[PDB]
Amino acid sequence: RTFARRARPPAAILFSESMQSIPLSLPLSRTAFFFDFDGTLVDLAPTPDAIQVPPDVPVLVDALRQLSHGAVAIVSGRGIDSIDAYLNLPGLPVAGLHGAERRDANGDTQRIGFDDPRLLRIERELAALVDRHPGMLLEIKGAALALHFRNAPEREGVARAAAERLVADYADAYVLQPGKMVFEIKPKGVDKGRAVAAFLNEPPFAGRMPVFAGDDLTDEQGFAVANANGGLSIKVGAGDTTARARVDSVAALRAQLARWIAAGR
Ligand SMILES: [Cl-]
Ligand SMILES: [Mg+2]
Repeated sequence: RTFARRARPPAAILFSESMQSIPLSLPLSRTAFFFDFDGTLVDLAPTPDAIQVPPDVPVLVDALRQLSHGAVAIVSGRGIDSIDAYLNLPGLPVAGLHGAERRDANGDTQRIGFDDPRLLRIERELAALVDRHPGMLLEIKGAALALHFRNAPEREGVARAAAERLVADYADAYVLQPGKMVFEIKPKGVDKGRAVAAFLNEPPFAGRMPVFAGDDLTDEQGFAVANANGGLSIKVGAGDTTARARVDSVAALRAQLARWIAAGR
């Protein structure tokens, strides 16, 4: 009785399942761009509060957003408010906290897990943990927590055991997200891949070829969704990855975006 007629997909480029060379140019108005922030567009710093955002970063993101007609999103482990504090690009789509909060292109923000009483109990146990271990840093991120040990590398084992134990106590609601010198505890059932897939179901992203660039383990789920949709996944820096392309550094990734912009306008 009812049918499912599609319009020819606006994507004009498809990447196969193989390693790929980063293209010289992309049809910016038929491409969707998803970027991690720390370690991807900006260098990783000794602590989250110590990152340095060069002026090139907001200029390049905003030019890509103009030339692509809005199909640019940040998909970060930071909160949306933090991303806003560093880029100050009004109305930029942002998935923050690994997908635990998301602002769409209309400017509507959805959050899960904020004010959850279990997170406050987890936070209290981690606060006692970092009290006993100088050099560890507990970062409280709204609905998520980050247990840092970059300045206490000898405490990676105790950080892992504590975070794994607390997550297991609430395994129905929370999940562990390891990263570079950090263990993050975040609501279950949201991730960077799901956030990308949600963007790709909405204008202006829907139907476009997706690009996802990232540097850490959380970003592998973004690479997975970009690859499943025939797009271009870019790992920044060293490490095993499912990304189809790789660049050496934040500066080298920045240089790729700059070339795509120049080739566009
Ligand atoms: Cl993720
Ligand atoms: Mg990162």
